Amino acid sequence: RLGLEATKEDNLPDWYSQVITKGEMIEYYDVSGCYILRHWSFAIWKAIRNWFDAEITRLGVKECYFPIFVSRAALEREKTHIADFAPEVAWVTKSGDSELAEPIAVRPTSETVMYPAYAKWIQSYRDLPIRLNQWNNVVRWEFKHPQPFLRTREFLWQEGHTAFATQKEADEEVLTILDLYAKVYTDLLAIPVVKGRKTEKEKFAGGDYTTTVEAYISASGRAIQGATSHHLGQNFSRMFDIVYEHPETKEKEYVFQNSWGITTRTIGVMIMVHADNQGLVLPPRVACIQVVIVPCGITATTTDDERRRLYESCRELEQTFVKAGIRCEGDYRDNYSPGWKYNHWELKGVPVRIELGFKDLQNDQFVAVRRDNGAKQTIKRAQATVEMPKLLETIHTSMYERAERDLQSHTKLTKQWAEFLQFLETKNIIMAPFCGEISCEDRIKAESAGAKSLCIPFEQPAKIDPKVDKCVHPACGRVAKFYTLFGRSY
Amino acid sequence: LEATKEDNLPDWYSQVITKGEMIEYYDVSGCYILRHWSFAIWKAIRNWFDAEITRLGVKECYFPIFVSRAALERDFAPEVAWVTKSGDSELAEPIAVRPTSETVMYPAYAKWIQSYRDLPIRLNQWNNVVRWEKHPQPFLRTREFLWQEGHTAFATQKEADEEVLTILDLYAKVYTDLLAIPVVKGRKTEKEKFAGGDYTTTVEAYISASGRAIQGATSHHLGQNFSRMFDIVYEHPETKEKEYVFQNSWGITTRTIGVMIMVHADNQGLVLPPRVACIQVVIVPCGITATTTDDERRRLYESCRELEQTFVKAGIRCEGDYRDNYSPGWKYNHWELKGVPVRIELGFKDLQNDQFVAVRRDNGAKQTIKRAQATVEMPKLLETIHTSMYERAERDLQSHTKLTKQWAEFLQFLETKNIIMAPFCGEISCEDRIKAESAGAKSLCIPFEQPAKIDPKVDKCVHPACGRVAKFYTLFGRSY
Ligand SMILES: O=C(C[C@H]1NCCC[C@@H]1O)Cn1cnc2cc(Br)c(Cl)cc2c1=O
Ligand SMILES: O=C(C[C@H]1NCCC[C@@H]1O)Cn1cnc2cc(Br)c(Cl)cc2c1=O
Ligand SMILES: [Cl-]
Ligand SMILES: [Cl-]
Ligand SMILES: [Cl-]
Ligand SMILES: [Zn+2]
Ligand SMILES: [Zn+2]
Repeated sequence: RLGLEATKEDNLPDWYSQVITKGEMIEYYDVSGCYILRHWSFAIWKAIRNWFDAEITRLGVKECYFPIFVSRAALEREKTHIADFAPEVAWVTKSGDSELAEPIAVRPTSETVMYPAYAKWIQSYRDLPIRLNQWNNVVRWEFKHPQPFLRTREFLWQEGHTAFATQKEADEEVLTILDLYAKVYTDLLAIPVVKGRKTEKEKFAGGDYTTTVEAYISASGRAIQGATSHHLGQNFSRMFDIVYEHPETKEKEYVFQNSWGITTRTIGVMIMVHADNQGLVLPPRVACIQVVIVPCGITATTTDDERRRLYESCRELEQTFVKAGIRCEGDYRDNYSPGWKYNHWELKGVPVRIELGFKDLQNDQFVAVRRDNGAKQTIKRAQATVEMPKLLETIHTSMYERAERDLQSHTKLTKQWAEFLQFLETKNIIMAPFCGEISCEDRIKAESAGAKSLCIPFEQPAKIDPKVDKCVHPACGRVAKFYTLFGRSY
Repeated sequence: LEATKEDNLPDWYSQVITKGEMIEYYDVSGCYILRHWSFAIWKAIRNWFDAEITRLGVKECYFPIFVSRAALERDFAPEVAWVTKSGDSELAEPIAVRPTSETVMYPAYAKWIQSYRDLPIRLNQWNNVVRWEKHPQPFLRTREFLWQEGHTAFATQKEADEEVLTILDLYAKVYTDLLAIPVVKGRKTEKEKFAGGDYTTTVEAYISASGRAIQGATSHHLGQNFSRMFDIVYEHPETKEKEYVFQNSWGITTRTIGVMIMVHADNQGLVLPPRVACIQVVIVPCGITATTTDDERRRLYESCRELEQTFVKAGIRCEGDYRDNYSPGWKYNHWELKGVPVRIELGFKDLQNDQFVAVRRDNGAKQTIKRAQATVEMPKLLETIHTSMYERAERDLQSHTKLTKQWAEFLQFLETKNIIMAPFCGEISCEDRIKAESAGAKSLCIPFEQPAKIDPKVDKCVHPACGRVAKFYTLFGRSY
């Protein structure tokens, strides 16, 4: 029965709403900007969270929890960014019917609370480094048009905050966290990305520099930051008097800080990239169910003893899949036809469906069907334990390389501004030589109406030969500092 | 440690949670920073329970932190935090920070249950709620706190009842098997039960320093009350009479940690139950004789590293302390304060005789183990520690639960700092009079394991103003 009524290419938003609802991944909510994560998508987040947490604790980071409320003073004292952020802050100002003396803010991030804590907690050189992480929820009252995973007012993330004695420690951590974020996207979500440094405009305002992983959703034609990992350097230490006495040098020494974060926006990217016109398509490594066994060949008058015999062999296959470490469940609901179940689990996006009927068990075998391809492969029951991991391996690769192919089909390089704007009009992203200065990024953005910097990619396409190369914008005559990636932004 | 449990309980509690690196104070009242050392106790409880209820068929989801006014108001009302402005721009309708999630998840349950085919719904959340509720205290009276709230809907009341009991069994197992704290399973009286429910089961535990009892977790049977409120119904297949589902909800909060502090922490700081301690064993290398020798520094640190490595690989959570800028005794006191179940003192004579001394945080008892037997004695040891803690608490609690049918000794026992099983009518009127004329004592639970069977030919409720035949024996005490 249930099915997608729209298509990715013609009506992307209604397609997206149909895939997150009929994929049982989201329920809408009477508070705007906020969405119910039903269990089918929360398991995606749970896999991402668990994987990344295991990584950063193996690294020596530790898990903590600061309160959801922040003082007006914690917030505004020594402002990180008066910026244009203060409007986006959710303010509690009444208990029941009693208004409170000073109002308290729901956290948008925890710098202004965790940095005073670090100032207390570091009274000597011996107390360093501090590597603390929280898995928490934040609220940003963002005046834009909201969407389930991509622009939400409350969302889950993890924020890691770190303080070291040396800048070398801090630099290397920034890159180790970025490698793990990159792994979240490629190895778990089968999504390709570009590692880079934000330009001076797009960097976190308070940081020394800001690294990032950036991805592209081509169906929409827009690019999106997938995760970031900042090097604050000494800015916040000097702000918050996070100091120790140098063991040799008698003089006060400020610590070197990093912060890094990744949000549930990841899941939205996963949809936009991998979900097709029949519904969701889950990367095998985050799917709550990797393999679903639908017992087939049950007619309106299949008998309870026949039904039970088949159900029982299905549970035995499901069990030897669990014991092989792969996440398999069987669907034994009696008020649903085999075909109804095929369509159900297709909408839900399970990498593999197993059709096992009476004719299959009589030949001691089964059929496996890929959610991405529709490709069917008959496996002898014996080879199950060895064939099914290969398959799930294969499925990931196909999902990934397909996605990367699309990304490379939507990355065009030019040194000429006209070819830049042609490429941008044709719905893709452009590596071009950029002076790096903020004014020129502004002129570029205005004059593509718009196109923002994405990152200065780590893998540069070529080294700028200064005898020739000038920044792609004709109004600045600055020689090109590097290749930068520009595109229309989310 | 500067104060003591026996004489000044509150400032002892404050010194135990501060010098234990568990809590950092915060400029919003009611709210406290869970540092990593206490957050790990929560994480152990969280993971143990989540695995259990996941094995049971419950599934994890996450609903928003915000409820807007309409969702909510469909009697606690003073205690609700209201967002009403973004920045300096006032918002049209104000939204409440969730204090519990019934008013949000139950409309969703009505929308998602379009047929009988859709049952049961078994969903759990690990989330933060705020109830702007006195004189606050870090794990016992917090305005923002962590918990898990699970909400479930079935077709029959039998499923729902049996689940209530299974979850209560799991909470008691949290308290006894993980936190080594004894508890009593029971039913709240109609006065103390969850207002919207049919009934409320509970586990209660005893803190002897205070002489007071505290509710450790709950598991409610909402019956058909909330289904009827929010129209969670299905078509009866036979005659299509709208049928209301039977609902339960259950919860457990970070109050556990506070209970575990107050039950088990002594005058030297925390002492963590082995099954929740982030570090079960900490290795302190001894005898570094301050530049008496330097090459040996790495040699000793290295033998400590292979012992820690074989403890990890044996499944024992062991970390070693190889920091050079701290006195050995400083490390002893540090890990005593933080409550690490076992300290290993390992020196040069120890490494030369192929052994180590492990000393229990609860006992102070010292026991020298040959490295050969290490992987085998150390699990036993930690098993041994848990039992001694639990039985210790058990001893204490049962030396302080008194049975009576007479109000005079009820009120004497209540002066002597313990909790009383007495015959009770069950009425709300009479419970109110009991608390008022005991100043004060509330019902705790009607225990499942009853002390003797009520003979209605004689037994009357212990309060002299109600002459009702006693409905049952219940447990009363002074409580948080
Ligand atoms: O949130 C950040 C910076 C970093 N915080 C720690 C986790 C990783 C993260 O990149 C950027 N940022 C973004 N949005 C914000 C919104 C508001 Br409102 C405020 Cl006050 C502040 C901020 C703000 O600082
Ligand atoms: O929160 C509860 C009832 C149950 N909710 C689901 C998880 C288990 C839990 O016992 C009781 N309770 C307690 N304190 C409250 C405080 C406020 Br404020 C509000 Cl609005 C409501 C409540 C409220 O309903
Ligand atoms: Cl977001
Ligand atoms: Cl930013
Ligand atoms: Cl509490
Ligand atoms: Zn330029
Ligand atoms: Zn009575």
